Amino acid sequence: QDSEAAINRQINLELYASYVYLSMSYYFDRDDVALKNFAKYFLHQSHEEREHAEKLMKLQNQRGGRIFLQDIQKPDCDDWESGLNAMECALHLEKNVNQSLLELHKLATDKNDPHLCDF
Amino acid sequence: QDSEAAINRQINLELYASYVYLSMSYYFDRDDVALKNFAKYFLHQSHEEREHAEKLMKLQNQRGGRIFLQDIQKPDCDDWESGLNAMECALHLEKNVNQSLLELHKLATDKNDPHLCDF
Amino acid sequence: QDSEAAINRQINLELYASYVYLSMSYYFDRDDVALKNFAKYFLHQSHEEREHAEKLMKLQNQRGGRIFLQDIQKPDCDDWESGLNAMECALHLEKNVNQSLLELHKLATDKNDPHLCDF
Amino acid sequence: QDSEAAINRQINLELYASYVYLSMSYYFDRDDVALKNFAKYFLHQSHEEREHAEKLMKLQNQRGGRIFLQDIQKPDCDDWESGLNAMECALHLEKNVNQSLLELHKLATDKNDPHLCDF
Amino acid sequence: QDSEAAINRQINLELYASYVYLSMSYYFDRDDVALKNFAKYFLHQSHEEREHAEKLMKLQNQRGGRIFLQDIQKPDCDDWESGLNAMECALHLEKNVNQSLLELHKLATDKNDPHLCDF
Amino acid sequence: QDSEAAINRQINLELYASYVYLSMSYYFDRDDVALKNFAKYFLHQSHEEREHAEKLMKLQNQRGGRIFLQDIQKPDCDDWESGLNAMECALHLEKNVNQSLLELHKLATDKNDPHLCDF
Amino acid sequence: QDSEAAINRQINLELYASYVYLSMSYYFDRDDVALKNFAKYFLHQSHEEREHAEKLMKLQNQRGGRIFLQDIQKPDCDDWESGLNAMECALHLEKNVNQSLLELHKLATDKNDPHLCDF
Amino acid sequence: QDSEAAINRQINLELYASYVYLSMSYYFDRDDVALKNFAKYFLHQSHEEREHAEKLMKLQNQRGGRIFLQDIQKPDCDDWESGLNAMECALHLEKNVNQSLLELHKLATDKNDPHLCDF
Repeated sequence: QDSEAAINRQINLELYASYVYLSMSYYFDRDDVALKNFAKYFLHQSHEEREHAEKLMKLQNQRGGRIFLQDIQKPDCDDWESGLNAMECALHLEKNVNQSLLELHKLATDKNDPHLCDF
Repeated sequence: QDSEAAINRQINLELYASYVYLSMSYYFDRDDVALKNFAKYFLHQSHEEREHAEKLMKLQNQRGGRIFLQDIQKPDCDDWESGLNAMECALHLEKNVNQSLLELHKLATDKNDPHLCDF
Repeated sequence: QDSEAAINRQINLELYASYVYLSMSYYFDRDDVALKNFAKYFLHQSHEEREHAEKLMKLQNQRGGRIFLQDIQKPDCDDWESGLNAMECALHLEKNVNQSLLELHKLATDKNDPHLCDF
Repeated sequence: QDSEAAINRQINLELYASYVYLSMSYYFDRDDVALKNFAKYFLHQSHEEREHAEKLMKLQNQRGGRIFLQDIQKPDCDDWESGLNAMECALHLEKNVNQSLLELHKLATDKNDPHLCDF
Repeated sequence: QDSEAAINRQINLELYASYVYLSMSYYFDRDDVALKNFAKYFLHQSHEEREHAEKLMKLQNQRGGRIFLQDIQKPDCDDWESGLNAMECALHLEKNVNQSLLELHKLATDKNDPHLCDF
Repeated sequence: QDSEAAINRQINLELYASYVYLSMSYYFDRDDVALKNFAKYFLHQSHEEREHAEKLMKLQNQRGGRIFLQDIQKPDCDDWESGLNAMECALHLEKNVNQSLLELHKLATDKNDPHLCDF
Repeated sequence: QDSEAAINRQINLELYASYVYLSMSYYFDRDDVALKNFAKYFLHQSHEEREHAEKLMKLQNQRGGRIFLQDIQKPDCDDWESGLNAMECALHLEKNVNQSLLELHKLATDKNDPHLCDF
Repeated sequence: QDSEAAINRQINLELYASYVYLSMSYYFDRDDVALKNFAKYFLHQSHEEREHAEKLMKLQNQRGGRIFLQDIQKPDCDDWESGLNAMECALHLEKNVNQSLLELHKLATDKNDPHLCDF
């Protein structure tokens, strides 16, 4: 039952992902590299991940499990220096949050858990 | 200026992605494999992609470009037969819609276009 | 019990109708034939049909029935070339989606089904 | 310029259509013929037409035109006695409100009016 | 049990009151007597009464009672000719809808009805 | 220019009216005299007046006028002891807030003020 | 059981706090000391406290307790004369409403009350 | 011009405060110490601070200033062990975020800055 570690790691990973999505958003918001259509897309994903991270917290208490929170790490930079480097970063970061959601799911498959099969 | 092909292909790709996200959602909605927490997640992504696909349509008319719509292809199946195979499919499909968004962006970088730099 | 065919055909017909309503909307959105009050009306009907099409999908799983999705056919054109030809098209297309809803209802009348009597 | 008559007639026709859609809705709401999924569909169309009727009123004052209101006629019955007779009635009534919208539009085509071309 | 007459009369009275509130609203909306802050107040009361009129319809079916709809009479004029004459009219009309709500309530007091005591 | 007194008196009168509407609402909310349909109606009017009272405050600063706030007087009782005595009270109190709105309007008529003509 | 006094005092304290937050908001709204970003922050806290004050009223009727309302005292001034003096006032006033919420909670701790432990 | 340090410190302080408000919320959400009315209050403050923290980020780019993000520190515990100790913590933490907002404001007073005077 090492899955509890994967819950709090999935919790802190989406929490981190919205934090990276937030600084990406307000980077394109600076007067200097104004790209309104990108600052809006990244702000929304920031809110989308922050909501999905809380949905998993609620589903944890529904399962009688414990929630341990770690730091939300600093985003790897404050300037992404481009809309195309940040898209590379979000593309790999979106894959990291969805592969880890799949990683934690194959753990609950090998041990049939009717409540951990969701998330 | 082959980018117009990549616009309508990006338009039809997100339109398709929400269509796959919809059948994934209502698959877990069938009384037989009831996984409410998955049918809700896939329904939301279906609405999220359908909205983002229309956002790109609006940004196209803001650019004086033409919008050509193709069929929204049938989802590759009506039963995903698992919550873990569908997660594999969405993980690769989410990567296909975000890599193609990056593909179309490096095309507009090589030809500076101040309006196509967004999307 | 040929009605299941009429369900998936009613599902794919409203799905198609919103797709036609979408291209109609963004046609009047092009800078060239800007008719803001028409692009707004057709965008709303597109969202109205897409919602009503999902309502019927939900009502199908409530009935233990199967949902089979076909392609959403390409709209018959990308340019309607007028606000009055498109109104003819939507008037006949709105009649086609409401007559087929009535067609499927007289099928459930001849075979009393207390759940198929709704839709 | 007989079109002003067609405006107030289109205004009072959608106003009437929502009134018929309302009594249809609360008919299926009576404990006796409870068909929740029909009372909800007709309530929404009642709100949809009442909104669209006010949208045309606003567009009239934008055109400097006069708004004359007539009675909202009594719905042709208080009991539709069936979900299939009411669907016939709404199908023909939906056609009457969309054909008259097309009727008024071919009037503004023969006399180019850049503001009456919308509605 | 003459109260059913007072229900449908209270139903048609609020329905009428929103109809008067609507024409009052769009009167101050005409370019000629533009008083934006009045057209907004009367539009809202029009929506407020139309909602409260439907709330009473729902409460009627909860009571197993019948709903009979009459015409929504034409508003007594299309031009109120002033913001101060219309305020007189709404002040007396608001009193007419709230006194009749009290009239119908003293009828249900004299005959204890635990469901008609609300409205 | 005694109208400023009538502004702050109209401000404090609607502020008071929502305060009376609030205690009326939560009176019918007590387990003892549970009349859910009345506690909901009075809660809404409480929110409706509190909003309309702030709308007049905003319109005052748009006019460069001063806003002086007095106490919101205690509601005349905590128990209305009936749904029919409170309806009498609200009927007269609704008339007091709408007559005073008319009182302040005939003051601005006698002295043409293009901004005080609204409210 | 002196806690009922602390309920109505907590009720009237948040009611007062929103009243102070309202005049603070519309003070910075006057053309003279226009600080839009402050008038918005204080308007929101005014709505936030007014909502939280009603939440406690509802929780009181859930507990079968009585609600006695006092006057909402006049805010200590109509002009705060600065954005920094008002911040001092709100900082101490926010502490007064949260310490009193804690004051009332240690009263319910000393007397175990499973419903008063919330608020 | 040491104020930029106080901006990013105010940004990271509200970001932290919502993070503490979140774990406080879902602590009372655990089946073990279920206090629904507290988990709801702390969840809302978590969303309220997360929004207010982004409002200050937007106001920073409006000022041409730089945004540097630090870690969101781990909340000082995962269990507050009581609803009364957490209220002490939030009372002092709410004072820390509002005193620092006042601290940064007296810095902009001593150096008249017409845009930093808001926040």
